[PDB]
Amino acid sequence: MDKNALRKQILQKRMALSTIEKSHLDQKINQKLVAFLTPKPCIKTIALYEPIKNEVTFVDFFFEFLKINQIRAVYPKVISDTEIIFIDQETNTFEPNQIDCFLIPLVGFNKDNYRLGFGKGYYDRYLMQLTRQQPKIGIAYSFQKGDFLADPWDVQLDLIINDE
Ligand SMILES: Nc1ncnc2c1ncn2[C@@H]1O[C@H](COP(=O)(O)OP(=O)(O)O)[C@@H](O)[C@H]1O
Ligand SMILES: [Mg+2]
Repeated sequence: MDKNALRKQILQKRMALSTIEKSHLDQKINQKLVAFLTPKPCIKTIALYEPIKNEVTFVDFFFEFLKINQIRAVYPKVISDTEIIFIDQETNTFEPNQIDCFLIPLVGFNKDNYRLGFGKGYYDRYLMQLTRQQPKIGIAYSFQKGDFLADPWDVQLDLIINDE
């Protein structure tokens, strides 16, 4: 129930995934991503992230999809203990509303699509700046569902794409 406690739980479970099991779960999920973006050609700049503690991985055929449809990928970079910004491969910084879609990493999400991160709350602060109704999409493994209650500052997220 408690955020901190829930983090620890899920965190331990995700670090148990088999190298083969995980690669399969990631395949199902990446396929959905491609399925999600196909009928949305107005998404030309998209925010991704660099998989860290056994987070869902973006695979090769996903990056090929973006490459072939000319969809630019931007990644997060921290500047302070509270601020995060996004940049493209050539280190060019993209403002919040220059991005059309956000694939957000997470440790947990509940039934109302709220998400749980590592605590600093970078995304809660950042996502609050969006003014173009950009989809806010959490990326996760089915078992990352958890029963915690959202705090007043938590940005809700439009959807949670997982292995199902
Ligand atoms: N928009 C905001 N303005 C000021 N502080 C914020 C804002 N959003 C989040 N925070 C702070 O960031 C921290 C995020 O905590 P929490 O939501 O539990 O983390 P996480 O999103 O990583 O699971 C909280 O201490 C909260 O007060
Ligand atoms: Mg939060």
